[PDB]
Amino acid sequence: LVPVYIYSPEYVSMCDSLAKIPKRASMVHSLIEAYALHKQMRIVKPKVASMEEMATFHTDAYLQHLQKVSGIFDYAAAIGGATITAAQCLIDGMCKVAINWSGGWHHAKKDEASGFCYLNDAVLGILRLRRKFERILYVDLDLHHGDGVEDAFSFTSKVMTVSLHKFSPGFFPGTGDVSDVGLGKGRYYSVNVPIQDGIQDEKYYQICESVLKEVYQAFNPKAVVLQLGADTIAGDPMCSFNMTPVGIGKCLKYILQWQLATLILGGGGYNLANTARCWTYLTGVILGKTLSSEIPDHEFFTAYGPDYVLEITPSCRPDRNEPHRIQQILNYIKGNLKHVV
Ligand SMILES: N[C@H](Cc1cccc(Cl)c1)C(=O)N1CCN(C(=O)c2cc(F)ccc2F)CC1
Ligand SMILES: [K+]
Ligand SMILES: [K+]
Ligand SMILES: [Zn+2]
Repeated sequence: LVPVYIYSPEYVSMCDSLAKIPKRASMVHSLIEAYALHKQMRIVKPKVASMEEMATFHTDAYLQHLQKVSGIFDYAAAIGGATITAAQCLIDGMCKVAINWSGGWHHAKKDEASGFCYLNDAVLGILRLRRKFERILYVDLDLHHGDGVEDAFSFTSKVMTVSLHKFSPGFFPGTGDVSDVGLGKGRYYSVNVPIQDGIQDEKYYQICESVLKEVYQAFNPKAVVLQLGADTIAGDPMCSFNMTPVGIGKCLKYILQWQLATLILGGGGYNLANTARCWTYLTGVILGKTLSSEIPDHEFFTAYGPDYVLEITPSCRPDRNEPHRIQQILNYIKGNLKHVV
């Protein structure tokens, strides 16, 4: 079917006022619009999340605390609502792929905010999907460990979380080692792929394809939630991984072959123009459309200078991922997946 694109000018204007990502939502939407990708998609207005929908995960006391600390409660309800709307379109069979580039706030816990995440829209989207889909696979390709999502579903074998992230001393949130596998009946239903700085497209895709192939066979998912934070992209202030959207695009294309109901989320990404270049290219991957290298003129054309191209170039830095450590990591995951049925 035609992909669902979660959008309204009110939703974009609200997300533009977010702290460390000013005007990022407008930049992403206007680049997608400049490439005429919105014409190939079903524009769906996001509904604002009600107190009850947010309370499917968050405590009433924390939600009430969020109201008192606010305009953060309104941003939270709007983003959580946009993710719930994408899950609803998927539930209703309106589409096979539903996109909310302004979501993916993966660090937020039941009764505590963290890492700039005040509400876990991903958890809220997974819960709505569980209304029709028996098993959900959450895949997190953001530079950071999706700890809030993993923690939310740590006890259950009904939702499997897979996170590929930088895992190094003093690197936030500090969690997600290969030995972190969930608890109780959910033991071995949490997968963590610790990665070092300087990773490039080919090695990242080989790691990701290798884990997902094993995960898909052991878990047999009925729906997917995919978090695609652009903070892994070369040139990001995070200054860790050395990826391009071509590498992430391959992970995305591999997952799309499953032909399962897929909920697409954004995430981190502080180089604003590179984030928009990434998510625009990725929207082209979903639509199976190849984009012209030249950025078309639009409201934010000047932000793409001095090359004005969609392609991203890796930086001059070493790949700190030793081939023997990667195989030790993959072998340990294969050992864990022997307990997944
Ligand atoms: N993917 C995450 C969270 C996210 C998800 C969706 C959209 C956005 Cl815009 C951001 C991320 O990009 N972070 C959180 C952690 N970071 C921090 O500086 C940091 C923040 C803290 F509260 C404490 C210590 C820290 F070190 C770096 C930025
Ligand atoms: K991740
Ligand atoms: K789990
Ligand atoms: Zn991140």
